[PDB]
Amino acid sequence: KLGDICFSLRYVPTAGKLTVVILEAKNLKKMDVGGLSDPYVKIHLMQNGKRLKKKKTTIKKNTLNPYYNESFSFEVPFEQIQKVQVVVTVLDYDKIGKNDAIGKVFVGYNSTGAELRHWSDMLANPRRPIAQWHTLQVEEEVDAMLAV
Ligand SMILES: [Ca+2]
Ligand SMILES: [Ca+2]
Repeated sequence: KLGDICFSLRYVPTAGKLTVVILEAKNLKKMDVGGLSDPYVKIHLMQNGKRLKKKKTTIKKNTLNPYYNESFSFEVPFEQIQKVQVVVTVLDYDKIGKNDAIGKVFVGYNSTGAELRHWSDMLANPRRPIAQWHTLQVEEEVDAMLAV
């Protein structure tokens, strides 16, 4: 498995500002042989399949069920909040070597089910934040979904 990461959402149309708040990851896969992991979360703002912004949170050295509660801000127009998708990706850090991909979640157009409901709930609450548990899925499949 990959695990599950909880993150919040908060759109402000009055100003046209998108907000993504990282909360915590759990059941994260072990990337270190017989050891722990160093998973962190990242956020990417894509336009119906077009990379626009890239963000990353702190790194929880040696762990698999760490907390974050980080607040990120984006600049998405009230007319784009529906055409954009916030992708929450969790990657494992490895000092020198490259960072392994634990998994990644996505919310927005291409999204569906609990993911689409969250993004929609966000727009429904253009003032109050929306937190929910997002189960990290295979990044490759995730990228395949965004691809039309
Ligand atoms: Ca590793
Ligand atoms: Ca590691």
